[PDB]
Amino acid sequence: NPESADLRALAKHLYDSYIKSFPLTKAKARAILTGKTTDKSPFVIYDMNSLMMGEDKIKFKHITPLQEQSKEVAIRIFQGCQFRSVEAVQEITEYAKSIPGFVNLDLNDQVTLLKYGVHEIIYTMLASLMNKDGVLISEGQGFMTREFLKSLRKPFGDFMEPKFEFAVKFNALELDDSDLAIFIAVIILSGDRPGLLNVKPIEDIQDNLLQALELQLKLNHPESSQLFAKLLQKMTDLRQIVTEHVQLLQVIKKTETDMSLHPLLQEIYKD
Ligand SMILES: CCCCCN1C(=O)C(=O)c2cc(SCCc3ccc(C(=O)O)cc3)ccc21
Ligand SMILES: [Cl-]
Repeated sequence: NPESADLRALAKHLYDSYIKSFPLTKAKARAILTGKTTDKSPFVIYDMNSLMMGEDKIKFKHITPLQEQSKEVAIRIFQGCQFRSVEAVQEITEYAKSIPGFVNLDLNDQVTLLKYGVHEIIYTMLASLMNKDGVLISEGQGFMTREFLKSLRKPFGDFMEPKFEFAVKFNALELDDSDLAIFIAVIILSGDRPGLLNVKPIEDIQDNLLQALELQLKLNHPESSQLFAKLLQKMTDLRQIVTEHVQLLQVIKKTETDMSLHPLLQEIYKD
């Protein structure tokens, strides 16, 4: 069909830019997590002992020097959790520029779409690095168990749990990276974001993106019926984790007044 080819060439385009923008794809994460072993076998951190024992191999050097070794383990892990967020935002930003028409919208809308969109995308991509037992870290060289993160000092202990809760339900849909590329594009171009000056051009692109996603899911998963509707229904789960993420940030801000934030997050954190 002549009109379907525009959507599939659009899917091929977003898939191509997805691979170019994100080094940690779901396919590589799944290769490490299944028992294909030898070279890509990760080191596992399950308790405070293995953590110090793995700092030789875990590359825990990416912790901010101003607020690094002096702080307790619970704050440091939170610091590394936020350091993987600046990297995702940078990559989502580079990814957003490749979505056709995005760079042609108003600048203020572009900043608005990224300010509210990156967090919903982060937890979507974080699910690719997760199973029921833990999450990949250090570019797949490490694996931090869900049990150990859950055991951290409060409220940092119950901060990774809602992401693990979302990952197990989201990973049940069995989407690959070709589907996630289009879905991530749909999340960016939401016309219902607060402060959008011109909403109509944003909705026009998301129509085209949703058309591409529905056709992509029908061809890549022909046996899974209503995968389109069930995938769109899981953003209600994505806005909830976001809303409790903003709730523990203001708690940490007044509990840990001596803790810095990366300027990219401090600007995103304004709601
Ligand atoms: C994939 C898209 C962006 C994800 C951003 N991101 C979160 O938002 C989040 O909550 C979270 C939680 C962890 S787990 C504990 C933190 C941690 C991080 C890195 C290392 C390391 O040494 O590599 C060690 C520990 C990791 C990444 C996270
Ligand atoms: Cl990252």
